[PDB]
Amino acid sequence: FNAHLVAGLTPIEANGVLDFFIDRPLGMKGYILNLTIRGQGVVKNQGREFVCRPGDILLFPPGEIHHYGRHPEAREWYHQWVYFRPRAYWHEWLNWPSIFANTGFFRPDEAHQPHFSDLFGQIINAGQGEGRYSELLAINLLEQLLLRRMEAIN
Amino acid sequence: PLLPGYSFNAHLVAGLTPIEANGVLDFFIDRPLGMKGYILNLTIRGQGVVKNQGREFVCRPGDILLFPPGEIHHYGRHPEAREWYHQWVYFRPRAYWHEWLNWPSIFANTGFFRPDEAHQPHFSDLFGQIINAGQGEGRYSELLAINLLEQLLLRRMEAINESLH
Repeated sequence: FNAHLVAGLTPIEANGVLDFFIDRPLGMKGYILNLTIRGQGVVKNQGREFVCRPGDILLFPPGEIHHYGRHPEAREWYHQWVYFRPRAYWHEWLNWPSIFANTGFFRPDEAHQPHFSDLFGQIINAGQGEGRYSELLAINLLEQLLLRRMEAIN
Repeated sequence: PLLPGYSFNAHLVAGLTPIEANGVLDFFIDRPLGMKGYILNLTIRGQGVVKNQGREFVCRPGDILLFPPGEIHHYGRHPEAREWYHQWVYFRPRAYWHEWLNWPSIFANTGFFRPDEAHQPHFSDLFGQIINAGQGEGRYSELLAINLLEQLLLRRMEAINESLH
């Protein structure tokens, strides 16, 4: 199984078996990009909270605190994630402005939201494909997403 | 630095050559010692003739050719053709691309890839994006072009990987 990029969808339903905030103080070894597709969510970090709506991409550097879950007034919090080990030269494009601590955040303007959510959607599919070149495609597409953000931020 | 006088890009440059019969561009290009970087060439309209030591080959719309460093370049509009519009991209590959740059040759070490009738639009379309980004003035256009080129090469590996024969 993959040793570079993994992805998937976590559909949180109210009172479902997955309806609960996840918490890992020691973060993780790899990075994580989070995109909220259905409903709302909320991240936490030492008392501080942030609500993520549809079309929001959150970045979680290695070791960063992971504490988020569905928003109590949201019927659900569906989000797509991508766990990865970036390429050496990718770091410059991973310096996102953090809502707090070192948790990057990016909210595409109303006009770019469609493209980004879609590219991200392709990354998820590539990441879950069985094809021998599936992972390399997801990696490539992830890189495109990053690169697109850099130019999108002008 | 990749191509002095055309662009400032040091890694990837690209352009379009709309050769029309009897026009300013209606002439053959001859490079007996090739070029330092790689070249990918896509015919989008008309026909061309690729020559290499007494041998010829007729490239058609959708045909992508690969000319590696030092390989000989000798091509131009096919005489029986009204024109020959082709898009090209000159570049220095990233180190890990080489496994995906060893294409089947039509002769010598001149690569060749004619996509499936069903994949033609996707490759030709992706090839254009690379062109547009490779010529972009944006701070990250060259980088995006390199990314798109990497995509194209991967799509080809993936495509060959499951086609038949």
